[PDB]
Amino acid sequence: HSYSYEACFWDPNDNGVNILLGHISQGIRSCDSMILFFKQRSELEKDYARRLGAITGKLDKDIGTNMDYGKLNETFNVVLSVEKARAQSHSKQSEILFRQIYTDTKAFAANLQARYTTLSGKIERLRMDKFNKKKGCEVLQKKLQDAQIRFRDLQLNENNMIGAKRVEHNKRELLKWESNSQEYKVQLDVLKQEYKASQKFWIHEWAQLSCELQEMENARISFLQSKLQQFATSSMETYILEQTKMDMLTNHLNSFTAADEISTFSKENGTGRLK
Amino acid sequence: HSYSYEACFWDPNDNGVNILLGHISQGIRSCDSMILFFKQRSELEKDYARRLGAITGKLDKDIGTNMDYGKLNETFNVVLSVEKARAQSHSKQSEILFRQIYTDTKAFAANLQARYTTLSGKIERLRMDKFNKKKGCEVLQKKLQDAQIRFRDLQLNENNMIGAKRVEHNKRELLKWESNSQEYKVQLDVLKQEYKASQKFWIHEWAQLSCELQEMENARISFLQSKLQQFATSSMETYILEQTKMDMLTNHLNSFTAADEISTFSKENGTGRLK
Repeated sequence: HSYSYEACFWDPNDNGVNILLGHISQGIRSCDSMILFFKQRSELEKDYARRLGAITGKLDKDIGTNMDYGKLNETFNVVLSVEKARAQSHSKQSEILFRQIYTDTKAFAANLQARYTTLSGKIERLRMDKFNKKKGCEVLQKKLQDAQIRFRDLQLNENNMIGAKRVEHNKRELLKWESNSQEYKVQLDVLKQEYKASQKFWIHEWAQLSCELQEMENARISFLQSKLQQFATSSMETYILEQTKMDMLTNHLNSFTAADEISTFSKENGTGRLK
Repeated sequence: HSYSYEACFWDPNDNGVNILLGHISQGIRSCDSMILFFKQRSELEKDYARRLGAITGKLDKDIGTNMDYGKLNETFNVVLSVEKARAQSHSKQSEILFRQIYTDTKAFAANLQARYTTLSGKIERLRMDKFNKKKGCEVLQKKLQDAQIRFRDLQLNENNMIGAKRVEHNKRELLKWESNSQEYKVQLDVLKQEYKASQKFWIHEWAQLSCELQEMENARISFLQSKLQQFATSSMETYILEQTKMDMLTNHLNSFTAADEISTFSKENGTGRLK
């Protein structure tokens, strides 16, 4: 039941190993998708703020040069102030993007990669120890069977020996391969136990290293998860601000009528009535 | 009391005329402040949308190339869809700016200028008629006084004439300048009445043309007033949309945990447990 990395990936050919190593590795490269996005998005907002500022710059000089009257002039300045507020807001948003979320995400991704590289090396080294030791057993099992066969051949041959030199030579070969069979058997028993020990050590280790992997991915998901809200919050703050500023502009466009402008202007600059 | 253009600008030197003509004229050039702003702002949003689209383009290819798993992959696509929605929203905002408010404001400003030019010509032509006629009166008043003086001189001279040719010559001059004095007096009386008529016509006309001016400015204020809400509304629609999209992103970032991703992945791709 209960599902995790250390619980569900036990295969007799270490399949679950490469599946997990593959998954964590592809997840690391997958960060480059957001890392690049954060960067380009950051660079975009900077240019937007800078170019908007340049636009409000020409607007400021134009308001001063081309003077205007009363409320319609005070409304031209609200537009001016509203827009430079957005500019500053996008500019501030740009800086948050480049350093707090882009830089910290790129840096964190490089660190995941470093840990992953170390882990994979430790993994490969360990399961090779099972491989080499298993190959070693089979190799010696061949040698043991060979030696046992050459021994049985020599003792079956013992009766066909004629000379004293021929007899002695065969008796020597007999004990030589009696010795070989005995030593190979012992060399095989010990190498067998070394292998079962190595099998036991892998189980001990993989129980731990799969947890290290599960901690890696968990730290990867959660970090990206938090960084994306920090993204969605920083952006949110701008949009909520931009709404408030357009509320201002709306609120004052509705605060006066053209009839008011004519009334007041005539009050200030009238040159006398007619009688 | 009650204050307007046709009520409060009656001066005996037509001062209020040039004040109003100056005000309307400067208000026309003042439109160029917003006309240029609308244009540059429009051009800005187009580049923002186009460059954002290019950014979401690289994000799309990266998501597909660098594949990712479960919720963190479905969250990468929400970011992708949210951002291309903003792009379309800024793009639509850009088009509204260039044609419905920039184009219609520039066109309207050019038409105000055309009407103003015609009005000013009609004004100048009329008050010159008062000037020329007034100058004409003073000119002839000089001629009348001159003729009257030369007549009185000649009749005072009548007794100093010796010869018959000298007497006759002076009697001729007497009647010639008697005639001149009489005609000049009549020519002056009629030109006086032409002037008082022209004074009356100006009052009749200026009562109307000051209203034409007051209608011009009123149409100028109101048009810019409505165009600035259309501005503040089109922009508002974007900011309100952008907020809703970041709500989406927030709502789904909080819909899952990293523990969920590990649980499900192990369910789908587990290679067996340990016994």
